[PDB]
Amino acid sequence: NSVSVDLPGSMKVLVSKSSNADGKYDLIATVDALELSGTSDKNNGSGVLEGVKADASKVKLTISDDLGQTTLEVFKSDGSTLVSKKVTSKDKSVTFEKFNEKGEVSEKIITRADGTRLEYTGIKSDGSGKAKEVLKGYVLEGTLTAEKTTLVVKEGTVTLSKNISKSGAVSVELNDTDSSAATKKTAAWNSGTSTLTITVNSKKTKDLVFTSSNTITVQQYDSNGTSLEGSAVEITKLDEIKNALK
Repeated sequence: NSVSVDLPGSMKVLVSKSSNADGKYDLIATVDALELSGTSDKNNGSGVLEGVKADASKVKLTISDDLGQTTLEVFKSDGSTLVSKKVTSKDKSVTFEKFNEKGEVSEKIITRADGTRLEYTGIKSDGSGKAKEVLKGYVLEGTLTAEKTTLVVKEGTVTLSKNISKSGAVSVELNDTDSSAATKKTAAWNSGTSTLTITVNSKKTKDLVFTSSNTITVQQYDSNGTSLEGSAVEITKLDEIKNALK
């Protein structure tokens, strides 16, 4: 009788074919063996369903009115304090949070639509913590504060810092403690093209592009230091990034 509705977050909800005397629709779903049920004033599969884990934790699935977003929450057995929350947004990106006993977020894992991830762990009450960015083929590691995420790669005396601000803006900087003017790397950041240009001995040597696809590419300049040569190469492993910093 009911109608199966496909949901963000690899879930399904069954909605009754017709409404009850109050005009409301019955909803049922099964999420990892847990039976959830609810009632809704819409007919499309949107609304709230509830159930319990085997350990008595409360579970709530909230489906937005237009089916674009789902939120799967686990609470303590009294339903008061959050334990975890998984939000699948309409781009199919996912935010997964764990909470401590005061309902404060202690872990946040963001999975972008392309599968790359930001992993924030050991989050404290000031919003500081440890940070990792999980890319295709490699991981970047660093820290989180309420101002920015800073991911760091070191090679020789060079430190490359990729910053993701609280607003999401990317900026990259390079600092080299080599004081020899012949070998010291410096770099300039172009926000318009998300490109870091490295210079050595007053000549541009390479462009590192931090793409909207969450990749990094590297392209060398000619010996003239003015024209790019060849074509940009996508970084596939951490060892590659280090090579570009030599």
